[PDB]
Amino acid sequence: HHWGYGKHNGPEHWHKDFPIAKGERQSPVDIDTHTAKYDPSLKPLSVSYDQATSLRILNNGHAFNVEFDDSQDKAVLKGGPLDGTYRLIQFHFHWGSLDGQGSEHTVDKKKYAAELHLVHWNTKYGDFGKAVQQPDGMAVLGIFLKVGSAKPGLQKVVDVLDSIKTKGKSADFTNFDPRGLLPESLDYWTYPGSMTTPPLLESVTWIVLKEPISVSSEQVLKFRKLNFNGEGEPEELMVDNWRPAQPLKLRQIKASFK
Ligand SMILES: [Zn+2]
Repeated sequence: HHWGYGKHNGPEHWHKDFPIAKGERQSPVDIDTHTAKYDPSLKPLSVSYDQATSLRILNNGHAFNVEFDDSQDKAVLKGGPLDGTYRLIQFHFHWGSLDGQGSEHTVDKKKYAAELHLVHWNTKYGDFGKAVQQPDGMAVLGIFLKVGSAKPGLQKVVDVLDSIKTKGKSADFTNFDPRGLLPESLDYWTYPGSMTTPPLLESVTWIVLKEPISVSSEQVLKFRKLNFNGEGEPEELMVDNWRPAQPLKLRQIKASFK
């Protein structure tokens, strides 16, 4: 068919259809905390999600996406490394088959159980399709998940996963508040990178939060019960849907904090 995360269609194969896979600004990366430098000129992040309008949750065969209404400025990210206004369009996760793997970014080679991506696009380009073709078209807010206490703000997501078990299934998901997925601190690392899935476009300002959120073993277990396959197809559990760390290539990772 096309791309995925298995032995036969996974990250080692992506470069054949998407040669930018071997480019100069690919993501994810390892964040070396000893080499990242505090940038005193970086602003605090402004996460403005009060008017966020969620719509729908969709199993797309790679992950699940929670989609938002991005027709107007309702949920936006501004400040930090960003110029202008980036609209929230969707969030999704990457996760592992085991608690010691699943994040895309790593911190001093440490892998987290999962990683949340809140995906935003630059309103100066008018729509998301145009924005993804621009070097400053996207901003993705990345948050690590470790296994611990349950995250109450995640539970409505966990609750609905039974209803979108297989690829192509969707469900109504209105009135979800993405603010409940955030850790306390908005300290972050930032670097220029790419989409971590095909088409791997080099169009993302990455903003990765220093503080992970804690989720429960039961919560991540339910993510692992999803399927990559469509209904009526042989079951393949949706696990290990992460790309490993890519060469930094002399990009610099900046820290918002001392
Ligand atoms: Zn992602």
